[PDB]
Amino acid sequence: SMQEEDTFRELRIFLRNVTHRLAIDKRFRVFTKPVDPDEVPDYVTVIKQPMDLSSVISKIDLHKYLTVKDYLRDIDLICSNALEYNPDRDPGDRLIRHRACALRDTAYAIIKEELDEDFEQLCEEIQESR
Ligand SMILES: Cc1nnc2c(NC3CCN(C)CC3)cc(C(=O)N3[C@H]4Cc5ccccc5[C@@H]3CNC4=O)nn12
Repeated sequence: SMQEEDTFRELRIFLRNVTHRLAIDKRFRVFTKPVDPDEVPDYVTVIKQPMDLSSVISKIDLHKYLTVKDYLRDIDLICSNALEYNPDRDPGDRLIRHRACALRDTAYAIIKEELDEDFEQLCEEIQESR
């Protein structure tokens, strides 16, 4: 319905805003663009589902997220990819992991404080009906 399309439009606006706030955070610079195979050569073959904040924006705009839960699955993927690709004790690896965990925690904390749970419930019920 038209009221349902208004719901999903509000969801997209909310998701773009959260994503923009993560993207402008200096700690999350390495998550703002897809990992480049020329700069990180052993990546594209080891990480099956690459995910980053620009690809998240593209997915919002293509109407791929119908709930915050779907959006959070991709935020989780940015974090899980960094943990998987950088598992070593070395500082470089530990720094990416801390930044990935911090990006995930920040997205969840923003949504916990600003997302009305009845708004999410409505999105989930429209999604389940389709
Ligand atoms: C994500 C993600 N997951 N793991 C990594 C990582 N790992 C390092 C850990 C330490 N060892 C020794 C080398 C591999 C490095 C970068 C990274 O420094 N990037 C990425 C993504 C990106 C995006 C926007 C702006 C800057 C960057 C920089 C430069 N080019 C890249 O492709 N990202 N990354």
